[PDB]
Amino acid sequence: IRQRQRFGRLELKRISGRGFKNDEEILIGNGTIQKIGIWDGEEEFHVRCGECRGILKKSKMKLEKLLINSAKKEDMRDLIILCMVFSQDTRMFQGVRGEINFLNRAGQLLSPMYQLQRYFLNRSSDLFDQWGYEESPKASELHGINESMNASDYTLKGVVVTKN
Ligand SMILES: Nc1nc2c(ncn2[C@@H]2O[C@H](COP(=O)(O)OP(=O)(O)O)[C@@H](O)[C@H]2O)c(=O)[nH]1
Repeated sequence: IRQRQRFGRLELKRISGRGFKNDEEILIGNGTIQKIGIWDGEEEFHVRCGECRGILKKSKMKLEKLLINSAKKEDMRDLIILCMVFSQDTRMFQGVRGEINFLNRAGQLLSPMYQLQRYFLNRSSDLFDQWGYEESPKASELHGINESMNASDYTLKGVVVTKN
């Protein structure tokens, strides 16, 4: 619950909940099936990438909500991609269109989750293209954001941003 931890470029600190991890055979969007440890349970985290911070709520293979501050657009984009991956959202696994390696050249074992993080920080349009949008909030303290990190009347599903 109280410790700052890292998932690569993502920093997290648990707020609530508990996940339990089980290996599952996951179909990724390029057709491969890869065994991945999948977390089950409601969890909520403070999160950070750079100057952008947020609160992430996830359930099994689902980003439920991500509420972030306004920041440098590169950090907003990276926090959102990292939370989409850390969430293990079904849509994120479906977004792998291209080649992805789970062994290195010397045959050593690589972590699927970390390889997915590397994949999407390099290719985020694969994740955004099919993520989905929903109407932004109206008349509130929050606004919606599109995949270009601009305020918009429709927002990436589950994501909202605190008005300055
Ligand atoms: N949802 C959730 N993810 C976690 C937790 N602890 C570690 N992780 C993530 O779980 C994944 C673990 O991947 P990996 O290190 O490859 O370990 P493996 O599943 O044992 O092969 C990483 O994406 C970690 O950030 C947790 O308590 N909850």
